Amino acid sequence: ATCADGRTTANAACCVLFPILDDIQENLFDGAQCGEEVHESLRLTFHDAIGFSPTLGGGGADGSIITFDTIETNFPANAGIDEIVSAQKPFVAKHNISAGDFIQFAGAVGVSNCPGGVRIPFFLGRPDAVAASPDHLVPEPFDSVDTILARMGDAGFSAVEVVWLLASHSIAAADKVDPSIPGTPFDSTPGVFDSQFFIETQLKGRLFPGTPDNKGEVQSPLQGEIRLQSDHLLARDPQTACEWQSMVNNQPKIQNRFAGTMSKMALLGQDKSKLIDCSDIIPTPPALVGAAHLPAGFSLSDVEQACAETPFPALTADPGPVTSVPPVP
Ligand code: HEM
Ligand SMILES: [Ca+2]
Ligand SMILES: [Ca+2]
Repeated sequence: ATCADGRTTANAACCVLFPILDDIQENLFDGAQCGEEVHESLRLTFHDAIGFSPTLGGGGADGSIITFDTIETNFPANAGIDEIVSAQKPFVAKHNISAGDFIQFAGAVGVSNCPGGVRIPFFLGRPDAVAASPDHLVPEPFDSVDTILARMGDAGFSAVEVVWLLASHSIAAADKVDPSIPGTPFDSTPGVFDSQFFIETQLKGRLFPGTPDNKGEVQSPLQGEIRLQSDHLLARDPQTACEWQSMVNNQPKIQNRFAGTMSKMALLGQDKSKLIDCSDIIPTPPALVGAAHLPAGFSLSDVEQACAETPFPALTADPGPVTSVPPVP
């Protein structure tokens, strides 16, 4: 099919997405960058979608976190997402797609801006939300590992799928976990979609990067990096440790599994056979930059081995003294 300006796509319904693509790239993502708006939009995809349970209810990836923002942004687990919900709302208002489609589309376009990123399949046609999500369906970083896995399982994800979706923490920071240091990232390369998250969470903790008594946070290996309690434990739990370790220096697997599992997340509450394939709209991401490494001054003896079947791979360290990671602007 050929769209209004001559750009093409397999399914013509998808032509609606070209001016939306252009508008969010310029006016949401600061000129197609992998920065804070892309990171918040990616988080939003999960907080919208995971509000789904075959028994507890919720419409899943239905745009409810925007349509019913006054309800959902008041759930404690949604702290900090009000900003991106406010930023996206006028795009939904202006443009010609459901809030469900818009959230997942913005997250996919966002990921494609990040060096190392992957094109996440995108389907169009989600109906409008019927009702606010129930509260208590979004995992919290202070939840037990088995609780997080059971919650994700109830929505349809295996434990290894949860590991793959957490590749998102490779381009991610926290503003509310420790509000003394907002914008502190979960890995040393929040602008690069890469394996450093899976490496750096496996290091022995050393220090709190800000204050010491924040719920859902544990010690970080690096100044200027924050570590969630949930990620710390998922990196070490028998259900997930070996899969977590398997991501290290495995860019193609991180890309392939993130894409396929985000597509599945993006379809929670929906039926792929009742939607239109618009995957060809998503831009080609930039090449990965950098290579898998231990942080400066670390060695393999600083890794806490938790995978019972295979040892953690040796990785070179960056040269020099240890360093601080700058916050996400
Ligand atoms: C599996 C359980 C998960 C837990 C416990 C968890 C927890 C968190 C927390 C506590 C934050 C910091 C929010 C803040 O204080 O600003 C965060 C940020 C983020 N999360 Fe996760 N998350 C989970 C899964 C996911 C998934 C499946 C995605 C997939 C899209 C995701 C994407 C993100 C992103 C991109 C950010 C960065 C937000 C920003 O930079 O401001 N998370 N997550
Ligand atoms: Ca929802
Ligand atoms: Ca990264």
